[PDB]
Amino acid sequence: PQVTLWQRPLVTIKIGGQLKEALLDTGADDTVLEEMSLPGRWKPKMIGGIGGFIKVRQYDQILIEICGHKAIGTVLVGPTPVNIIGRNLLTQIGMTLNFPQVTLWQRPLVTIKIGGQLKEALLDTGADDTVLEEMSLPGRWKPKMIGGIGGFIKVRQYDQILIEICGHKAIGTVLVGPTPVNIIGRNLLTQIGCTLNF
Repeated sequence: PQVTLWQRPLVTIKIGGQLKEALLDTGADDTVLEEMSLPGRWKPKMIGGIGGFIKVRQYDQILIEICGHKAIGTVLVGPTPVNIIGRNLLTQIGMTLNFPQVTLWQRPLVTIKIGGQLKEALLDTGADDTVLEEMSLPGRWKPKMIGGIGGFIKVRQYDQILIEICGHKAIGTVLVGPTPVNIIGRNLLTQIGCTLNF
């Protein structure tokens, strides 16, 4: 299956005898699921995201059937606003990004040129918007609140901003604010023709 990014890349998973929908998220190292009944021993853990950190219960060796393919790995269960399948499981079902082809054994980073500055950013299929750490961008901008794993953040919204992603030009809305990592979301990914394959 090859999926485009005009809509959130949602997939049906079966975990612990239960059926759920989850997001194929190349920007997440870990798999994080909403509170659910899982059998076995676990360990408390803390994970960071936009908005901050959340405490999760970690389970190892959990079998998950993602879109009909089986995979075994670590799954985090916690207060996520969405069920996220991270790179730990994505590599197992052979998922790749194509825009070049990129496997997910390492974070999918690219160099972008924006506002005359060079930065590295993460190709993030789980993000609807593009969010960059604080930087010098010209023009008028509007305050906006975006939520994420740790909660929400106020960002400045700039529209019609030119970005050159891995040598591809794209124009769109760019959010500037307190992100821990520069994220290139679906609003720009669909412009450089990014597809997900598994």
